[PDB]
Amino acid sequence: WTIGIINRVVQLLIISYFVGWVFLHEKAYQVRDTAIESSVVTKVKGSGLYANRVMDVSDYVTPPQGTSVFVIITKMIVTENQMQGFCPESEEKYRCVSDSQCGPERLPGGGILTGRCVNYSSVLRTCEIQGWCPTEVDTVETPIMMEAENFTIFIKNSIRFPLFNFEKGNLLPNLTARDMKTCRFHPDKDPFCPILRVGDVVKFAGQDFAKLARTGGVLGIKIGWVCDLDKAWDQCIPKYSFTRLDSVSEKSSVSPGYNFRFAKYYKMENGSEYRTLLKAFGIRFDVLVYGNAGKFNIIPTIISSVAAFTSVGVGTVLCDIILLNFL
Amino acid sequence: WTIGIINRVVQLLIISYFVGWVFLHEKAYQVRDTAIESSVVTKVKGSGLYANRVMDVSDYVTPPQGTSVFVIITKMIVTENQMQGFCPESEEKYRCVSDSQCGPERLPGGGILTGRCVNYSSVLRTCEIQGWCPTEVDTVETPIMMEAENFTIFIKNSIRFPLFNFEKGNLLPNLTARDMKTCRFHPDKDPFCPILRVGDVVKFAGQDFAKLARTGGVLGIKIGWVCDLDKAWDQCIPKYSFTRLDSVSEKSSVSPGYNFRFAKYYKMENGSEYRTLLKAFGIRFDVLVYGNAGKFNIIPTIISSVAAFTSVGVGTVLCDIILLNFL
Amino acid sequence: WTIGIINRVVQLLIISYFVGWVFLHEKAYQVRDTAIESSVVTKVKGSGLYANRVMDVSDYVTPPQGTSVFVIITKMIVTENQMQGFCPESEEKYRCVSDSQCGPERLPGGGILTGRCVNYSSVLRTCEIQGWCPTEVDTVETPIMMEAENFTIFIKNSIRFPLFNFEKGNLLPNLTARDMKTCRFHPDKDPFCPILRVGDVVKFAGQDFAKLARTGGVLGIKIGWVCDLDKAWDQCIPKYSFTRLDSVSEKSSVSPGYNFRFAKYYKMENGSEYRTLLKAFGIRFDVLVYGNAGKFNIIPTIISSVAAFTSVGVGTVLCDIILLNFL
Ligand SMILES: COc1cc(C(C)C)c(Oc2cnc(N)nc2N)cc1S(N)(=O)=O
Ligand SMILES: COc1cc(C(C)C)c(Oc2cnc(N)nc2N)cc1S(N)(=O)=O
Ligand SMILES: COc1cc(C(C)C)c(Oc2cnc(N)nc2N)cc1S(N)(=O)=O
Ligand SMILES: *[C@@H]1O[C@H](CO)[C@@H](O)[C@H](O)[C@H]1NC(C)=O
Ligand SMILES: *[C@@H]1O[C@H](CO)[C@@H](O)[C@H](O)[C@H]1NC(C)=O
Ligand SMILES: *[C@@H]1O[C@H](CO)[C@@H](O)[C@H](O)[C@H]1NC(C)=O
Ligand SMILES: *[C@@H]1O[C@H](CO)[C@@H](O)[C@H](O)[C@H]1NC(C)=O
Ligand SMILES: *[C@@H]1O[C@H](CO)[C@@H](O)[C@H](O)[C@H]1NC(C)=O
Ligand SMILES: *[C@@H]1O[C@H](CO)[C@@H](O)[C@H](O)[C@H]1NC(C)=O
Ligand SMILES: [Mg+2]
Ligand SMILES: [Mg+2]
Ligand SMILES: [Mg+2]
Ligand code: NA
Repeated sequence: WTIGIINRVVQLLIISYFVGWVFLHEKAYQVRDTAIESSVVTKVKGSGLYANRVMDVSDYVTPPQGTSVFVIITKMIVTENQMQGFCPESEEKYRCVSDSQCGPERLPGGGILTGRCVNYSSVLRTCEIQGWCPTEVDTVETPIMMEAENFTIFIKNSIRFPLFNFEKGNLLPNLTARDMKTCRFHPDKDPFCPILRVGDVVKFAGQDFAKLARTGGVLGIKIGWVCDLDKAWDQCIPKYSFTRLDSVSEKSSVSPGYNFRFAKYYKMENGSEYRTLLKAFGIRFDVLVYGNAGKFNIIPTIISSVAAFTSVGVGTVLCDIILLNFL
Repeated sequence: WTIGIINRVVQLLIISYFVGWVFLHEKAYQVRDTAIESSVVTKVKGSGLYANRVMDVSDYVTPPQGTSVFVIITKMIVTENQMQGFCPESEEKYRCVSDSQCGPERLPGGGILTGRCVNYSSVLRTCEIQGWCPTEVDTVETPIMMEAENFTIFIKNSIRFPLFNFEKGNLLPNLTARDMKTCRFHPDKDPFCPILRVGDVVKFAGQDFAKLARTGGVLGIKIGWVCDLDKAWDQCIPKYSFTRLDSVSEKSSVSPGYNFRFAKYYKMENGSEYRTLLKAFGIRFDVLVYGNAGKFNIIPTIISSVAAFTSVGVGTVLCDIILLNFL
Repeated sequence: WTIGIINRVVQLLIISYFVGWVFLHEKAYQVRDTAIESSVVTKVKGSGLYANRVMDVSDYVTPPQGTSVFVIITKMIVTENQMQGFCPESEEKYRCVSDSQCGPERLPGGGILTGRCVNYSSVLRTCEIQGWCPTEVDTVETPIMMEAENFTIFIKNSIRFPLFNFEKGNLLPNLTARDMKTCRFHPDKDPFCPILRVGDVVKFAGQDFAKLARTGGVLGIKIGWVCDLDKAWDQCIPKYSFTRLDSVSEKSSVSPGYNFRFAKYYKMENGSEYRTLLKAFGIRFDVLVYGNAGKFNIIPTIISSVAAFTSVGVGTVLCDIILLNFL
């Protein structure tokens, strides 16, 4: 019967359409490159106020080179004019009653204990230590640079897909509403402006500057390079996203936030040495570049095609058995 | 007719050859690892002259650890002995006529404005600012360290393909014409010597040292690790390439080059604090490691094979219809 | 004969089992993501002794931010109070007999030669140089901070597979025997504790602290994220490994170990400038994050399936020919 080949042919057509849409969707005809070779250069603009002193970019940004990971310092704890000597440490966990409990077996990873149980103050007696005296007092409260909210991070980024040798940057003037310098990134109003506001990146991360600034944190400015290299070059476009990477699990057991120490090293006119020890809290920024590019290639196209052919060839036989048996 | 199976068999053979060469070419029988786990350690050698002072590696290289991204400083702008205070800023964009136009709404991302319109000089009246005084004057011209051309970057690089747990380095003495220390990288005369000359990397990048040095720039020393792990180990060889990553698009709207500030922090015998503010221009180097390794594996070999079988099985039927119909 | 379809059917079943186990093993039904987007933050705890001075984290860790690559300084060579001037260099390779052999053509990549052959000491006459005087003497022996063995590296790591948008961290309290702070990483007794002991990482690397400390070295703390995202989330677990990346090939020709210089910059009450030049040896740590995630996906499942179907369809025909011919 000719209805055998009309039923057949119709069968073939419908099944072929399903399969074809599925494969063409996922671009299974494409080899993919996922090893994006990115380079990132950043610049911070702004000046803040702290105590009775002004902080400029050289004061609160570290490292100064503009690497993919940098810190804006928002709050700091100063221990000025330390000198090598012996002094009672200030952290309660060094508490003692006798010099018997200041031996080497106590806090083995801690400081260098001299062995003397000495009176730090009238209310607390701690083991004495040799090292930078006086010891740090990391249990006070200090101001935070509010002006950090109005600082700007300018993110130059140049990427290359090496499989296809396709290199492009995120400085796209034909894709920004405003001139390069005047523009600021809004995920909707200007998604390709490379100048981000610190408070913005804080808010897209969905976190509060006051709290973050105080305790420190790690924000990720993610640069994504999903591209179809079958398509025109003007279509390989970077999409920015924002997240808080020091995300706070409910369990905790470790102090959240971000802080690190470093010293400004001075030497006396006398000759002896003395430093200013700084415990710094601020927002670390991690520009995380992702990308993946697809291109037509003879081998994945052939493999995808053969897969389609055979899959339909079986689909019509099983559809014939299900139809003929009618259940 | 036996000519049916001679025509058939010949058909089969030719088509099979085409397909086989295509698949064997792309090594479709291989699973590929593209997540190269690289570690890079660099060392700069050389000394330059600047003003009436000598710069050695500790003076002009930053950071000193030898990371994958480091800067050779070729020109710098010194603002010596800054102190916290009030002074007219020097940048014309702060110009004012009355203190009415030095309110907070002016240059909100700029410095900390005191509110006074003051006479910086007799020809320019700018808003006064609180901060490091005197302000910077970033519109002058200074010399550049020419000797930077004769500096050398020694690039130790150790990579590992984790899918295959295949780790190798780029220090290959059996692959260099000269002893390790005496050798210098030439893309032809010695493509595996890990000691590169700064001016060389500048020239392979195709850019002029004088200009670059003056304005700063970002060069990429790309280490490529394309390897067939089916093949012998002696064949996993690194290939170096060189490119300028701060490439200059015609549109511009942002100053090209590379510069960053940082301060040397001093404290008076009196007690007050004072810094030397340095605006640094130089060549940043970005060692960008790429690699991808192939290996035979049962699954991609089976999939590739099945693809070949079916593709020929259809190719001979369609060749039979085209031949039989003769058009 | 019904034995034709019993032999057939049995054939089909056995071959189908072989193929099915092979494909299901390699999870060929999965698309794989190998572009792990990781962020690493590290903290060092401990204090060491060096000469008659104490070193704390700000003194011996660099950079202080806690990046994926940081150095614990174990031994250092101090050249105190350098000043710009002219002096005979101390390295024997500058040896001369007359000022004729101190011209510009000698050691062109070396220092700035003045041109005078001068008597450094009574036993050695070297070319004079302009630069930081006195010159460095990098041929002496100094102590090493032994307490570095009892220091701890705490490795916070947050990863994201962007293809599947699957983000997880290595801080897993339900996976550690001990509270987060008290725990220490043992590859068996606690493989998910993020606090590693320096001497531990040295020993898992299989190297001796005394020797390493003295000469410097590069250790890699590898964080591996092999995960089946078909499987439950609690199964995406990080596995740590440890290796020495400045591995010593037998050929050598370059000094092993790890060292870098940097200067502490001071200025006189007089006004002139003078630095302390430090040649630092220590253990650099490279947290190298790898990961690869698999997930079921319609396209690789279809391709794998079709491959299986056709492979069995041919396997039974060739098994029929081998059986029928009986050899
Ligand atoms: C410091 O200079 C740079 C540096 C970079 C890299 C190194 C991040 C850069 O990346 C691009 C280069 N080319 C285009 N089309 N887009 C880019 N995003 C642009 C400049 S530039 N010319 O100053 O603005
Ligand atoms: C600082 O020391 C290093 C460091 C590295 C890594 C960390 C970059 C190194 O990488 C190799 C190690 N092994 C081989 N075969 N090739 C390499 N390229 C070699 C030395 S070394 N032994 O001083 O020259
Ligand atoms: C500095 O703070 C951080 C930072 C990070 C990243 C930036 C490395 C971090 O990574 C995780 C975040 N969330 C989970 N579940 N696991 C993690 N490993 C945890 C903390 S935290 N909350 O202080 O301990
Ligand atoms: C580390 O601390 C232990 C005490 O817990 C001590 O016995 C050991 O000697 C220390 N290691 C070094 C190298 O000092
Ligand atoms: C140098 O002088 C300071 C006080 O000005 C003193 O505390 C210190 O001990 C002196 N240095 C030496 C080595 O005596
Ligand atoms: C940022 O600048 C605007 C002026 O453009 C000002 O109104 C605002 O208060 C500033 N933000 C902070 C946190 O000071
Ligand atoms: C310290 O002395 C300098 C001049 O030598 C002076 O300008 C400065 O104001 C003094 N510091 C204080 C706190 O008075
Ligand atoms: C580099 O050294 C050579 C001598 O080997 C010298 O002729 C040349 O002038 C030097 N280059 C520069 C820029 O000084
Ligand atoms: C400053 O004084 C030191 C000695 O205290 C001297 O060596 C140096 O030359 C002086 N500086 C100048 C510029 O004379
Ligand atoms: Mg403390
Ligand atoms: Mg300025
Ligand atoms: Mg030397
Ligand atoms: Na197939």
